[PDB]
Amino acid sequence: HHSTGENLYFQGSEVRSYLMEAHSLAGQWSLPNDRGDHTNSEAYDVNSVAIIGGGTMGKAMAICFGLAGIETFLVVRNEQRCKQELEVMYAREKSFKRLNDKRIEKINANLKITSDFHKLSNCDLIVESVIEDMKLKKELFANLENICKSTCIFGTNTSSLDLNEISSVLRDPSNLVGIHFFNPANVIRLVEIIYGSHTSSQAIATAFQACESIKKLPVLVGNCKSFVFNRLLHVYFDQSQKLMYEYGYLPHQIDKIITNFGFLMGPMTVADMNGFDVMEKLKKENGLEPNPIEKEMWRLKRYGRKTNKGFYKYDDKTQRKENDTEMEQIIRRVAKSNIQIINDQDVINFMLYPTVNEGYRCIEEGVISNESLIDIMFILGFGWPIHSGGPMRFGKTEGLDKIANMLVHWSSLEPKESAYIVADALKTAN
Ligand SMILES: [Zn+2]
Repeated sequence: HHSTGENLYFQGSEVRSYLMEAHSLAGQWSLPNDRGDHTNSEAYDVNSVAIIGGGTMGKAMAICFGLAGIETFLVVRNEQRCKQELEVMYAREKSFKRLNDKRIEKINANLKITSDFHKLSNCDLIVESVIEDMKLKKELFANLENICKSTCIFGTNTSSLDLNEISSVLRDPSNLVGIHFFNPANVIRLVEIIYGSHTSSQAIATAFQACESIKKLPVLVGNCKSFVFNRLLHVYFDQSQKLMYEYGYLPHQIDKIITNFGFLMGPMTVADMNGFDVMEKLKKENGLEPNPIEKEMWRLKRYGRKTNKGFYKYDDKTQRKENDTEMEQIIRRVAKSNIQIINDQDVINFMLYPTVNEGYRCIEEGVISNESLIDIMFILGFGWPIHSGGPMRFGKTEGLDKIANMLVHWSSLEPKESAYIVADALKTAN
């Protein structure tokens, strides 16, 4: 989960994230019922960390801890392949300006690659990022218990396995917690701290403080919220596509409006980054139906950066983004729409209002709590129309009333599109 840039769509720019993060209450965490909270929970200091597994997430997490000046062991099967893979990663990240030689120097002075466990006995936090094999994970933690100090918090980045199974094998199952970083990890600050049924307040506090010390922004949740992000993403992005085929907007125009609003990157830019084949492979699983722009683009196998052409074009040298004339022909070639879009503000509303509504849809369906969703979106830098203090500036609006009205009005002109059907939880919060 989260390993293919799904949350880049929602990542705020440095400034917008600066301004939006202040409104998250996620630091004020509580476990369910009477299990403990941030007022009554002791955090052990994290002076030393271990990340088990040298895959993409393993490497990305180890980089994050190393960058902060924390002694980090990266425990892998093949130390030599690992150092090689890490070099490719360093080079790719610099090319995106996510890292530079000075920060790589700091990582390297703190990062120790190894395949030996008896190096870990003084580690305060160990996060497993191995293959999704229940028996392997069980034995690995069962293994670490009788070699690590009793204060050691065990993290697992598992997506497909049940956190309680894995704990079901420690003598002390209270120190196992789920920890999800988000790709790309030098860009997205959000981290999910996922509690099991037995996860202790200490484990929670220790993980929280650890993430904070590495300049990440943790949130406490009862399960992984990938489903939520996917749902938000698909609504956001479908709207974004309508701007191209129903209206005459070109990728750089949409993306410019989005980045002007304060997002780090526009949707077409992000889709190219992530590989637009991902979207095709999705409908290849439950076909279909592909919209005019997708239909034609997938034919031409324009998948983004990996195919050097996508919504943009990427020249061969330093792989630099440039506008593409063939893409515009596809756009021009496809009157239309009763819904009015005349200016930049309407463009933003067309994209963001239906995304906000889908969040409320997730809330009322029990997929996510109201508080979790809102803290997450502030942390991402996306923002929210409403916060704990009441109405919140969200573009050229505040609160939910104009949003609710615009959605019902859009539902009038297009009553078949679910994206405009207002949720009861939205009406409620309004
Ligand atoms: Zn997750």
